[PDB]
Amino acid sequence: IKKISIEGNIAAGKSTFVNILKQLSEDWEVVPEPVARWSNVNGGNVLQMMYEKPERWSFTFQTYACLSRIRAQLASLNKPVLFFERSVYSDRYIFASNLYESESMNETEWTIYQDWHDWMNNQFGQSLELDGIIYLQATPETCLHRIYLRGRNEEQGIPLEYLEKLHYKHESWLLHRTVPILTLDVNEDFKDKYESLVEKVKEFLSTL
Amino acid sequence: IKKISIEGNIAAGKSTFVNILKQLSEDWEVVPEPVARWSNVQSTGGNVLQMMYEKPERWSFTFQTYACLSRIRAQLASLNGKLKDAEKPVLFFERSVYSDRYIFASNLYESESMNETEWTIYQDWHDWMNNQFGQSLELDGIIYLQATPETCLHRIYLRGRNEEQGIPLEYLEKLHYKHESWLLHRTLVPILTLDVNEDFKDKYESLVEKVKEFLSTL
Ligand SMILES: O=c1ccn([C@@H]2O[C@H](COP(=O)(O)OP(=O)(O)O)[C@@H](O)[C@H]2O)c(=O)[nH]1
Ligand SMILES: O=c1ccn([C@@H]2O[C@H](COP(=O)(O)OP(=O)(O)O)[C@@H](O)[C@H]2O)c(=O)[nH]1
Ligand SMILES: Nc1nc(=O)c2ncn([C@H]3C[C@H](O)[C@@H](CO)O3)c2[nH]1
Ligand SMILES: Nc1nc(=O)c2ncn([C@H]3C[C@H](O)[C@@H](CO)O3)c2[nH]1
Repeated sequence: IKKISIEGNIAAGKSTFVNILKQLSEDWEVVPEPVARWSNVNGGNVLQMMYEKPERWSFTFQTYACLSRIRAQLASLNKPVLFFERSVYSDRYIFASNLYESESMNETEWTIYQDWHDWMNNQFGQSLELDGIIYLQATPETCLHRIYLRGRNEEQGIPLEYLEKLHYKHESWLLHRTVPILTLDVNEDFKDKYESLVEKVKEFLSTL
Repeated sequence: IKKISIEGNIAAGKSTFVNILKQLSEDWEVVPEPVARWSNVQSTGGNVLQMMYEKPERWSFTFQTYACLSRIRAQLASLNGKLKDAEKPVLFFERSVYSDRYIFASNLYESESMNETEWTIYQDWHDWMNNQFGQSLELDGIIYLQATPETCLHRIYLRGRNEEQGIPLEYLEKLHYKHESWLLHRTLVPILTLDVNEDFKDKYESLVEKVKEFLSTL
């Protein structure tokens, strides 16, 4: 199985994109971000607790988000392509890093998280090894507008500064490079105008 | 390699006991609790053990997940690294992923130190880790070092760890209840119970006789 992660800022359009991919081919499945589990752990909405009080709940969320990704991705392993919606890499190097820099995690929480992540990666790194990255790139302002379209209750307080931080981390990782990466511009609505992206995706997969 | 965990209340004498067993035989190795790591957080700074006792409604979940991770890591490392030269090898775990969950974490949830959400996430985390790494660490026996809450309290006082000084008798009683029902009443694997209310630092010969007789059946 060729393993491809779809990376991007919040509301870039990853769920929308991967839904279109799903249907294109019998040989391609998708492992979605398990967001429904994060909003209902009846249960506690930990996604929400993290947004309301990141200093209190970030580590608990991050821990669980990461665990939930690895479970889903390990479980999905059983011309086949598997598209991962995000990855253990963006878990740590985009999101968790940003929480620490932001003082949402303290040094202790951040050490504990990395220790855990290091270890998971040792044990499961070979199997969750990515063959490529599809980067859906949209300006912070576009992602901000898409947050208010989608209208999740948890995400309504999100500062543009937060999105900018996440964006910059994506750019520096995936674009500035400071693994084969295809970068797709998703600033313009693509929900119908997607034919070019798919050919580009198809052409990327064949280089691998 | 027979795997035996040593269970008991806080300051029942597991470290002391484990230090003795370590030295009695070449085929007997121990995996201590990583309390050094919990006291100064670093990867293979912060005192999470202390944070957990000063503010458990804030730090309980963080401690529990870390403690459990560090335990599995320690046990797994000794499994692969120790006892290559032994004829009847036995690896003694100071505590286990079972007491983490069924004594300590359970008790913190029960005491409202973890909320429902924290408790769910921990159980999820614990189930996955146990599935992934559980068959390697499965126990062949438990040695239960039984000491009264009163005795454990005064040993906490004797050992004098700063972090532990605010620990109420009430708290040790709950932990003791959980051990009794888990290991004795079987209302919560071969179990050897050893009464350690009297000092055994220099009268351990017949505790040890008991351990050897216990191991033979396994
Ligand atoms: O071309 C697009 C792509 C996305 N969206 C909307 O933008 C929001 C976020 O897209 P998605 O959930 O796929 O984002 P993700 O967070 O998964 O990247 C949703 O309201 C989509 O319906 C849109 O209107 N046009
Ligand atoms: O027979 C004993 C067993 C223990 N202790 C003391 O009681 C404290 C708690 O023992 P230990 O640290 O081994 O307990 P743990 O928390 O590991 O159970 C330490 O001061 C020990 O020196 C003792 O005086 N005599
Ligand atoms: N803090 C935090 N850490 C992560 O690793 C992470 N991965 C995804 N998310 C957020 C983005 C969307 O709001 C929503 C679904 O993508 O949850 C995360 N938030
Ligand atoms: N909350 C909590 N959960 C655990 O799983 C746990 N395991 C050990 N301990 C505490 C008791 C002793 O102080 C000390 C040394 O064993 O650490 C724990 N405390």
